[PDB]
Amino acid sequence: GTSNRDWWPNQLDLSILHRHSSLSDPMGKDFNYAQAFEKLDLAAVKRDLHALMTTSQDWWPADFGHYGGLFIRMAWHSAGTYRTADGRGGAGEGQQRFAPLNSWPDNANLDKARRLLWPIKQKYGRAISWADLLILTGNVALESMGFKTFGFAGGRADTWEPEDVYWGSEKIWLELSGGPNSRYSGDRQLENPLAAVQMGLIYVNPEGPDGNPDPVAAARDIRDTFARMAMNDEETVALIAGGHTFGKTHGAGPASNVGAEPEAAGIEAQGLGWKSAYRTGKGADAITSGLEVTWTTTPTQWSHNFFENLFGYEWELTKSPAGAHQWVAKGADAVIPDAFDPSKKSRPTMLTTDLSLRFDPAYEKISRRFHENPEQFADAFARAWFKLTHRDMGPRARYLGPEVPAEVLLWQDPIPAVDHPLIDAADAAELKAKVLASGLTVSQLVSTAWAAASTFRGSDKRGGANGARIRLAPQKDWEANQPEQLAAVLETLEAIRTAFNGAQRGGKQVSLADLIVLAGCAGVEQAAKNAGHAVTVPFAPGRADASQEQTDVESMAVLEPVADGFRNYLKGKYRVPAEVLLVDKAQLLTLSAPEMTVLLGGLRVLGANVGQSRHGVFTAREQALTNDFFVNLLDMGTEWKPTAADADVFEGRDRATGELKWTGTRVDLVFGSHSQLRALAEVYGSADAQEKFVRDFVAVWNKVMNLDRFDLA
Amino acid sequence: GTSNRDWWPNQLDLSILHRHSSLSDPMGKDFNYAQAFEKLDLAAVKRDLHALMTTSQDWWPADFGHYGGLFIRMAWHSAGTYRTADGRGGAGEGQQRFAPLNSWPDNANLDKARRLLWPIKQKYGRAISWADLLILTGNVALESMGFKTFGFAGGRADTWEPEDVYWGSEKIWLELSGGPNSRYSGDRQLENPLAAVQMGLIYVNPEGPDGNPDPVAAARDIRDTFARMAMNDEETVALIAGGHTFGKTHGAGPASNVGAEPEAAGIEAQGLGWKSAYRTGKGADAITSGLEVTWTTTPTQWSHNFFENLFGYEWELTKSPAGAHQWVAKGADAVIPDAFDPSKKSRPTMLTTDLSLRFDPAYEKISRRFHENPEQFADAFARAWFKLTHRDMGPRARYLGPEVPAEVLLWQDPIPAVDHPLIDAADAAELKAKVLASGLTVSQLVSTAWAAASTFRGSDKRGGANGARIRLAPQKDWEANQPEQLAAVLETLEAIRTAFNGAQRGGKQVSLADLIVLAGCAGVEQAAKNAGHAVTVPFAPGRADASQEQTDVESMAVLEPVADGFRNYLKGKYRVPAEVLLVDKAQLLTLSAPEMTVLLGGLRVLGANVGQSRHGVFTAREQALTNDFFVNLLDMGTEWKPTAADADVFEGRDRATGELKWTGTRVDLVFGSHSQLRALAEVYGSADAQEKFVRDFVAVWNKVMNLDRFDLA
Ligand code: HEM
Ligand code: HEM
Ligand code: NA
Ligand code: NA
Repeated sequence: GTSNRDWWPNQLDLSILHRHSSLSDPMGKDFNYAQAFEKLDLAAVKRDLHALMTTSQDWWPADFGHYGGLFIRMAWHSAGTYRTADGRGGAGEGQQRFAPLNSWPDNANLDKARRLLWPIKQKYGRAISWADLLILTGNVALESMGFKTFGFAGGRADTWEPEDVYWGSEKIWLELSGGPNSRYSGDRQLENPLAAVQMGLIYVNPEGPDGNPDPVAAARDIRDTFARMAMNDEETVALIAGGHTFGKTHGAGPASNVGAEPEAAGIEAQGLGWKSAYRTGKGADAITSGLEVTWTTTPTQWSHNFFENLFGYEWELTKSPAGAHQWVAKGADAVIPDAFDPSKKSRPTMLTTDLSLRFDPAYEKISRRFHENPEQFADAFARAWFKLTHRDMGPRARYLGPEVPAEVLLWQDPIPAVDHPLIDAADAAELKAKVLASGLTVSQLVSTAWAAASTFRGSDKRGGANGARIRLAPQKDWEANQPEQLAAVLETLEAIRTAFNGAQRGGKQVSLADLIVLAGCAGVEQAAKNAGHAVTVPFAPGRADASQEQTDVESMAVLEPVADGFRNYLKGKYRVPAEVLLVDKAQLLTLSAPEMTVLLGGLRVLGANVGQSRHGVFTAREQALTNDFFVNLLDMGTEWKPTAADADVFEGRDRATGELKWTGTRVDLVFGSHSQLRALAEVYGSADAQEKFVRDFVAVWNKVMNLDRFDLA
Repeated sequence: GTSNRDWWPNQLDLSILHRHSSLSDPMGKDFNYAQAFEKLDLAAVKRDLHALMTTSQDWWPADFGHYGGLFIRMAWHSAGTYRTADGRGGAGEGQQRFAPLNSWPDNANLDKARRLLWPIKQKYGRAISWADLLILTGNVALESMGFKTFGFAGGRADTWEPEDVYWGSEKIWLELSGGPNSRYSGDRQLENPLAAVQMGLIYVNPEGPDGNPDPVAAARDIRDTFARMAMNDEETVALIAGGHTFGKTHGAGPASNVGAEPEAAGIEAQGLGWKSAYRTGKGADAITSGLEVTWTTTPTQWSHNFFENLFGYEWELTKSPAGAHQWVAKGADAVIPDAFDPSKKSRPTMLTTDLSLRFDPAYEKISRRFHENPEQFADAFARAWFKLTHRDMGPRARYLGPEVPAEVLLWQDPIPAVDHPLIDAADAAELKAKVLASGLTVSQLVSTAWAAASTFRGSDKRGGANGARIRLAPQKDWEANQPEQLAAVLETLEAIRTAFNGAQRGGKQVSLADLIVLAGCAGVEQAAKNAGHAVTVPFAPGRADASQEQTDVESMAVLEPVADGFRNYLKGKYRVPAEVLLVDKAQLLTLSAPEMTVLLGGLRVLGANVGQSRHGVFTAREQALTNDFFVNLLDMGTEWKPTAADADVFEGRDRATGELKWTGTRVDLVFGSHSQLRALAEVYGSADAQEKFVRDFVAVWNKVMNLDRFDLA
């Protein structure tokens, strides 16, 4: 059936903002997964998982009698989709079980891994999510094989449909670079926000870049994609060499034997795929990647044999039984055990990308250090595996259960504990009055709190106003944050703060994080007053102030808004139209279309635009909270045309007189163009809507202010 | 951005069932449009709309100084998308304002018509929906031009996104038939459920079939598409001649002048389209369809001049200024006024399709009657216009406001008023106990009530258990309803009914509609009992029993379930896969994916299958309400293969022994295959799920039982 997408493939898609409704969710609207999990007997789950490790099923027999390797790969692929650019992907939503990730080529036969866990999932039911279970199974596999983990946190709630993520534009699985939808240009520059070299791969190609088996050039791709997953060189070497301490690859025959991936398979395959016509199709005969490598002499036990082999042999380029490039140790004895035949052994083998750890000069130094100092290796890999599998979980307040590590890590963007009484309602009213008496404007107050709060993204739950990181590097210098104006607001709030705190008894004090947000509430209340309305804006104290030392400047860089339609800001030219960038930002903020609508209409009349631009300021009473934006946008007495100078700025003129009334951007005008957005603007631009507009605005404002407040969850 | 639909274009689409969530609705969750509308000053709206008719706006000047014809066309197109095969389309949701209908070529310049309404929509806000307003505006246009309408009901609540409708498979607007995606086959047989000849047309081509200007052959396409919109020959002639009493068509120059439709237009167009480069692009120079016909000597006043002209002249083929085929009376004087120049007149003209009303033999008899007796014409047209514009509104209980016609029309599937006291909670318990003591089985009870209630479709709100039409023709003979079995159940319930009613004092009695539902509730309660659980199934009395005289048998035919996955029933072979037909039935029932899941898994183990098929009956305790369907479907100990005899029936065998355990259809096994549905099945198949399964079953059961109960709204 022909769809709207077919007729108008370039129209904006809003259904990303209405994903994950109560309609698709089988659990009741008050189901709280954290509460369910906190009562789970996690020790009992771990016992079952230990028992599963050596309980081989005949439809997918365990290599070496132990599913540990398979489960470690499973959990690493669960986490391995993460991109620091947008926070999307990662293990935190258990998206490995839905399309498209369940059917990516690099996830081949992880459908079998997930099926092996159904009896445990079924036993514990709602008290352990798939998302948590995948990770927990990875940890138990490590532990079962003699590797002490750093810890584990539960709390990843299950999801019920695919996440809308941009995974690239290629229309061919695994397409090599330089095609019509190439993700590479220039000197092998991978397009943001992508973090994989080919469509359907986790990070890199194990044969080498575009299949060329050059470990030096493969190292460049490893370093770039791991960095785009938040990992440095030390973590990268620890993760790859730690993971390939275990298990094996699967390439026993030609890949042509493997049939349809799970989304393409017949109904009778009951959710599984990649059924293989090669011999038994499984076990000794398994084909997954097409490579046939077993790294160590004890593939079901933690050892130091990875780096012994990597350094201890010279390597020769060979081909697996499926035809894939791989390496074999020159002159070695047959020391590597077979997965199924006790009487067979083979020579040590490596992937191209394992050799990168020796032949890239920076990796080589780290690899050598880990070879000479195996305790450092073990500790780095323990830390890196915890980071891998928790990087998208957000603040530590979300972490549940008895195995959470007490050590606070830099990457968690930590927020100090609050150890003093919080301001009360009377103190808040006092501080708001101070703020409004300082001479700070509506615009200033609203802009600052928006700047502080709107860094949040729900994809990985980073950002938000807690921590008062707007006063630190790098946020204080972001162009969207108007650094000179920002500094003058923070100076004035800091003096208010110091005066208030210096007057208190007991240990009562307000943080700057809380004051920034309360000040913005005061600005919204003053704006309402300016429009003739009595409005109280909710405020929840309890934020604390992070230090510079608790704020990794390079990791914060990915939170910078280079496009923020809510401040009519675009830092440069993008190929994606500005209204598409708006919808993307609304999605990261967790807003619906109605919420995005109301929020933007309000912010325009409150003076939140960067640079005091007039674009979209469709009111004669700036800094008053009204629905003027909508009423004026929708006035058919105004005719709109793109300007001569810039086709993304428009002038609105009186259709009768030709007089200039307004200017606007695409972000502004899209609310008068797009037929779903226009229908929302009409609600808010009606004669009976001023109250509804104010109430709805205050609600979304408060929502944004509280995005990161998982301490109150 | 490559999507899942790109990689797997034939996978089942569930997002149809999660449309219209609370996420996308700008109105609060307690907004009740009926309550809003009941306090609208309807008379005031109609005054504003009357004034509008003659208040020309320079961006779309009114023909003849009067927008009445434009508004008539607007409201006819709003209603004219309706199809009786599925109930989809129609004016009841205001979908003309969304894609794709806002941009259909037959909807050209209706965007201007909707924009002329915004000031009124704005004035009255949420108290009149767009959906009601479009229709009301057509009524006021009629009335302002001297035509007495039959009535008007409000209550069509607005929607906030496009409806998912199959409008055809063609990939080119207006594609002539016989293409690669032809909607015709055989001897010009149009595919169900479509009701238009070309993609983007309301019903037929005004030039004739695929542009052949033969009025005789055009009449066959009129008859077929009107019939697919539930109109007979009398109603069709009345509607066409009545609508073409007014206004004109627009074809002043070549169609190449006309630019992008609204969804393709630039952002500066602010939701309008079809901008024309022909001269002024509007008014005297307007181009819409490309035809240039003005039917009567008084295009702004009700008259009988359509038929005077049609019969009074002999007609000759000519071409409009855009090159379209049309007809002119060459022997006539210049008697037809120009729309903008008071000094110009022209000859009478007609469309091909207008001439069908004289040259088709069955039409000609009716047109002749209406010519000779224009009072009969006026009355047929008023009745047909009311039917046209209310056909999708559902039961009369939904009709709001002061202009509802008191006459009860057979097409409305009327339900008699209830004039007696209703049974109370103790009476319901007594009746449940009597039903269960009769010997009627859980399976009988469940199946009967499912059969009675599951005719409902939310597309046009027809069907459901109110009326007890399951005892009447044609429902009592539908093969899905198991007519011999059903008759035995209805006999037993009827005797229970007569006994209970004969024992009452003071007028209290129960309807058979209510008893059929209540007996079903007893069956569900007994099934829960059989599983070891005491539950009470909610029941709301107040249904009444319709007679055979109040039931149009021919109109009921479209409600026959020919595919009902909930009873594992397919009346024949279809090219559409059975699981697709399940999701389509779930959508018509207003079910979300979780509701569909729970409901189907319960009905399987209750014995609701047609013919007591064992397909999907994955339980050893049939007639007990358990989660067995899910537990057994998901058991990896069972392996599934298509049968040799039928590739859509599957055998489930023990993986170890080969012992035959179960059989299923695609409808059953989709729940173990599809990655979203299987995630749902897992919830209800988990060890902690027995309570949740029974509670969710009872809720969805009760939902289905109450679908048509707009008397309790
Ligand atoms: C440069 C990055 C990486 C590359 C290119 C890569 C490549 C692969 C390939 C091709 C396989 C074989 C799949 C099969 O045929 O069954 C595999 C297996 C595996 N990888 Fe990696 N790997 C990477 C990083 C990781 C990381 C970070 C971890 C975990 C910390 C990991 C742990 C595993 C383990 C445990 C297996 C064995 C699976 C089994 O025993 O069934 N690898 N790797
Ligand atoms: C066989 C069915 C019909 C055909 C093929 C048809 C065709 C058309 C065409 C091609 C136009 C010209 C559009 C334009 O160029 O502006 C139009 C105009 C119109 N039609 Fe129909 N029509 C049909 C049935 C109806 C019915 C059922 C009604 C209402 C009861 C209706 C009422 C009107 C009115 C009022 C106009 C004039 C619009 C104006 O004044 O701007 N028609 N018709
Ligand atoms: Na994420
Ligand atoms: Na409908």
